[PDB]
Amino acid sequence: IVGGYECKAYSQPHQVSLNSGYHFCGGSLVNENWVVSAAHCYKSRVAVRLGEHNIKVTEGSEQFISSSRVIRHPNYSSYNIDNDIMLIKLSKPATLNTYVQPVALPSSCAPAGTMCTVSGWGNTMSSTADGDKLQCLNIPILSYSDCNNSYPGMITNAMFCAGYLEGGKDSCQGDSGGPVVCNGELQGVVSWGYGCAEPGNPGVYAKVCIFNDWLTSTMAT
Ligand SMILES: [Ca+2]
Repeated sequence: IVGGYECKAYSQPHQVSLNSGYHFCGGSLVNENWVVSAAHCYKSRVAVRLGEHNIKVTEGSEQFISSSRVIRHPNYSSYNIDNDIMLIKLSKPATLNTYVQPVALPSSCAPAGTMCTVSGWGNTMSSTADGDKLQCLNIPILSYSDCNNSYPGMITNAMFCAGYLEGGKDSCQGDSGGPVVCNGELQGVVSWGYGCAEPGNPGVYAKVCIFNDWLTSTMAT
């Protein structure tokens, strides 16, 4: 997260860290048994770290749970990072408490202008922001016109841009798979962008609201 601030500890209880020897992606707990992440964050097996704030220090609020199923969306296509969404099933249910709480899926899609929050332990591109401590950033959803203008013909029905065309504030490498919460529900998954916080290159996120049927279907299976 570039241009953001350190989140109040545990203010994003759905935020998880995907670990395979080190932190490589974010994710969002959507219930006691499932985590929503990006398909480009795929790995046959991953460690899901919940209840984290400082991923480098043991705080006692953590729960480390290994995945038992990792399912990339069937229409995921890496060449254009389309349908970049993935479900991770926990081998054992997470214990819901003060530090671990699921985020609700969207009842409907959020329109351009909606102010949301994105968080993660990714690159901060700043000597002041400590990526080891969960970073938070408020970003507004951009209009399709501005999104497509930034990346001509590269925006699909499964994507939306959020952030500032002026640069300085955006998600980044390491935040991938993480959440974009708008008014309490999960509208996006950190997916891609040219660089980070670069003028004219806003963040692109997987549009969670159109994946409800697949999400609920799969989690029941
Ligand atoms: Ca920790």
